[PDB]
Amino acid sequence: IVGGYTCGANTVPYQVSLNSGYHFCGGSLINSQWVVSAAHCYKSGIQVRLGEDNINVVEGNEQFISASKSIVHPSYNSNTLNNDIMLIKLKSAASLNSRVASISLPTSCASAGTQCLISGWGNTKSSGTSYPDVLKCLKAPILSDSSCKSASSAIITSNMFCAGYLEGGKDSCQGDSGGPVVCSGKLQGIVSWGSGCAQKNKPGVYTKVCNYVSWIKQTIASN
Ligand SMILES: [Ca+2]
Repeated sequence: IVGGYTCGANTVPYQVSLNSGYHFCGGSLINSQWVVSAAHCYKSGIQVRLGEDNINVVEGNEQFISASKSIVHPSYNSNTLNNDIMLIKLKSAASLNSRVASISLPTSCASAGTQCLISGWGNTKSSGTSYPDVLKCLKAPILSDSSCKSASSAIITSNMFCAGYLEGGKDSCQGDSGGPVVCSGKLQGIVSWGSGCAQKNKPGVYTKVCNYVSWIKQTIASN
C-alpha cells in the first residue's frame, strides 16, 4: 500500500497473509475454512496466516494453517488477468474470534463513488522497494467505468473495476495482490493489478467479486 496508514493491530480481522517462507500475497477469510485471493497468487505449499499484524514477529493471536487445496478459477487467463480469483480451503477450520473473523460476500455490486478499505503488507513506495512489518490501510473510492477504461492501458473487462486516485500518490501495490477491498461491510474486490503503483492517471484494477458470488458458493459447497 502506497500513501496509506497503519491499520492498527487486528482492526482488519479478515485479512490473511499467504506464506511460503515469506509473505507473497494477501487474502480474505470468508468462513472458518475458506479464503479468497487472486488466481495469479497460486503456488503449491501455501501456509495461511491469520490474526497477523507484524508479519515478522510472533505477537500472539496468529493462527498458522496449511492450505489443503487451492482452486484457481477455470477461466483465469494469465495474460489479461481476467477472472483473477482463487479459493483456498484450509486444512483445518480457523478458530474465529474478535481478532480473526470472516467478511461477508456482496449481494449486489457497488457503484462509482462508493468508499472502500484496501489493506495489505505490500510495497509502500511508488519508486523503489520497501515492505512494512505491520498491516497498512487505504480508503479509496470506486471509479466510474468510463474513467476506468480511459485510463487503463491493458483491457479492462466487466470482471474488473478501478479504485483509487487519478492524481496519484495513493494505491495498492506489489505484495498486496489477493488482498481485500471492502465497501459497506462487503467484500467487493480483490487486489489484482495496475500499471506501476500510485502513478498519475493509473488507478488500481481489482477483481469484481459481485460477479463471482454464485461460483464461490457452488464451489465451496461441492468441496
Ligand atoms: Ca506476527
